[PDB]
Amino acid sequence: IFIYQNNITPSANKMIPTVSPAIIETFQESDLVVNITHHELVPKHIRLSDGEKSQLLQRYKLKESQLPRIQREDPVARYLGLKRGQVVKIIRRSETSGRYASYRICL
DNA sequence: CCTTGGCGGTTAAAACGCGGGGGACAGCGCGTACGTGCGTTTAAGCGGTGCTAGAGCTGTCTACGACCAATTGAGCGGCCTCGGCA
Repeated sequence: IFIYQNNITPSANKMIPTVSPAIIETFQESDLVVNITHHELVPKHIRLSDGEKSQLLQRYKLKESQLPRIQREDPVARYLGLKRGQVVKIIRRSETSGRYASYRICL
């Protein structure tokens, strides 16, 4: 996890995916002053394991490409270091049923 | 929502000042072997007929290989067949 101070030049931004299978995640120091997951409007995200994911897809008989999506640069996906193909489970408050579990898959 | 007018951001290296430290430029000392103007005597050099002929200069003659014109054969590229490595 690489925290920088002011900016990251676009030329230097191409040096990040060239260092695989190790993963590098960059963050601007401003963006971390507040932990956004403590906000009222952000419900608790929990990444599903590979076994739980497979069990989920069979229950709904669905292709991976049919789930709702979250972009990789989304703030909560970056916070969790989500990689392509991984699913988050989102349990959020509902005024009609009380509790409701929503699933999203990361692009 | 998309593509130009001028503007930061994008590298290999030199715009090298300038800190360090020494190879080596030009003047100066000494110092020796070689070095030309003048001197001698010479052996070849410049200019003249005398003699004798080789082949250039210029002339016309006789002549054999190329020009541009119709034939036509071999090398090469595009189809088309044959064949063993994967």
